Amino acid sequence: YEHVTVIPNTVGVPYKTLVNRPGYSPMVLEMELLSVTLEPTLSLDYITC
Amino acid sequence: YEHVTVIPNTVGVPYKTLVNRPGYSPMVLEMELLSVTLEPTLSLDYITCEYKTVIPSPYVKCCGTAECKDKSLPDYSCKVFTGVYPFMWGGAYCFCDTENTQLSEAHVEKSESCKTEFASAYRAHTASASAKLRVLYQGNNVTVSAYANGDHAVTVKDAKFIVGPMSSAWTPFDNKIVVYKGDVYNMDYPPFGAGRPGQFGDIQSRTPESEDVYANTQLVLQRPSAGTVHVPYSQAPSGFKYWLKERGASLQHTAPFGCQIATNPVRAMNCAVGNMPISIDIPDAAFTRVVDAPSLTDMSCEVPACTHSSDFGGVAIIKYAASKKGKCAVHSMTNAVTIREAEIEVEGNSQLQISFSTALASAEFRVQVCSTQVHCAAECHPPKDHIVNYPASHTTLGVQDISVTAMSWVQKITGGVGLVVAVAALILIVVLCVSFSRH
Repeated sequence: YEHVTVIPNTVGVPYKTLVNRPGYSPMVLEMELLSVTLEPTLSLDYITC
Repeated sequence: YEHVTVIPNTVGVPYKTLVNRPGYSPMVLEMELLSVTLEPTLSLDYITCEYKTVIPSPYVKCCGTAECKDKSLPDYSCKVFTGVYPFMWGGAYCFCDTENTQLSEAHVEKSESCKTEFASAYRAHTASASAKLRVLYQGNNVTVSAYANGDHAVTVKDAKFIVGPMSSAWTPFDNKIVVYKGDVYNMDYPPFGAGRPGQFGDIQSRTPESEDVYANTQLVLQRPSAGTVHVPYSQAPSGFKYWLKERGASLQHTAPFGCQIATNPVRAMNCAVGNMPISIDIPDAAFTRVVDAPSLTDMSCEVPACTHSSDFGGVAIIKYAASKKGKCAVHSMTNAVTIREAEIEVEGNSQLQISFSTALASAEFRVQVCSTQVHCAAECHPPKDHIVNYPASHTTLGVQDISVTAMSWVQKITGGVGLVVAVAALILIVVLCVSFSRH
C-alpha cells in the first residue's frame, strides 16, 4: 500500500504523517531527516601551488 | 417440511436461504453447487481414421494384353498400360520391347492404427443433468450428489433433497459432435457414405472394428515411368491427417458460459447458464420451537468499515440483549448485501460480529437474528485491486436504484426545480382564477 507525503527539508525536526487507509486503524509514521547531503559532481581543471 | 428455493447455476458461489417455518424459530441453509454436469446422449454415426492404400505387385504380361476384372474393394481402381518394357536388376523382364502390358490395381483399407488413432462422429440428442452440492445443515457440512432432473430424491442426515431441472436447457454441444481423445468439436461432419477426398470423412467406417469401409480418396493410377516396374498413382492425402493439423480449438477452450469439457464419457461442466430450483424436505427434529431459542432485544447494528470488494469487504458489530444461551440463525433481508455467517452462538447482554459483502456505495441493510430485525447503514470505500481471481459473492446491482446516501443533491435539484415549477403553476392558477372571475 503506497503512501506519499512532502516533509520540509529541515534536519533533526521530527514530522508526523498519517496513513489513513480504509478498513484498518490509521497508522502514524514519524520521520526525521538525520542528514541531507548535496555532493556536487566535480571536474578538476588545475592545481596551483 | 418441504422448503423450496432457486439458486443461480453458478458453481463455487455459496448461497444463503431462509427456512421461515410458521410458529418455529427461523432456520438458515448455506448451499453451494460444487459441480454441475451436462452429459449428452451419444449415437455414433461413424469412425474416421488414416487410410492405407494397398497395392499388390503389378502384373506385367509379357508379349500380350492383360485385362481388368472389377471387384468390390473399398476404392478399387485398376488400369492396363500397353507398350511397357521393364528392367529388373539383371535384365529385361520380357522377351520383346513391345506388345507387353502392365495390369496395375489398387484399393484402400483402414490402417491397423484405426483401433487407436480415430475420431468418432456422434449425434448428441439431449443431455441428462447431474449436480453435486454442499449444504450447511444443523451447523455442519454435508455433500449431496443427485441427477438434476427434478426427480431422483437423495436422502442424507434425515433430510430429503430434490434438485433441478434448470431454467435453461442450453448445452455447449451442437446436434453433431466429433471427438478425438481429450477434445470435442461442434463439427457438421459429412453424411456416412458421402464424404469427400482430402477432408474429414474421406474414409469412414461404422465402428473402429467394423469390417466395412467407405472410401472416396480419388485414387487414380498413372502410366509407369519407362524401364521401371513401379505403380505410381495420384490420390488426395488422408483427410484425417489433414484434419489433425487444422482442427482449431476444442470446445474445452471455445465454449460459452465458462464451461469445462471432458471426454470419457463426454460432459460439459460448470456452465454459468440460467438457475436451478432446489427443494429440501427437512424433518421436524431439525427445527426448534420459537420460545426455546434465544430471544433478542435492544439490538443495535454498527459498521466499523465497508468496502464493496467481492470478498466480504465489510464487517458489522451487532450489540444485543438475549434471554438465554444457545445457537441462533442470522440472515440478511436486503438482496444487495450477503452475510457470510449462517448462525452464531448468543448469550446475555453482549455483541456479535458478522462479515458481509455488497456492491453498494452506501450499504443500508436490514439484518435478522431469530425473528429480531435490526437496521444499519454504512459508507463504503471502493477497493484498490482493479481485478480479482474469484467471482462476486454479492448479488448484482440494479444500477439506477440503491444509489448513495449523499446523492441527496438529486433531492436538492428535484425539490428546488419542483418548487420553481410549483410557484409558476400557482401564479398561473391565481391569475387565471382572477381573470376568469372578471368574466
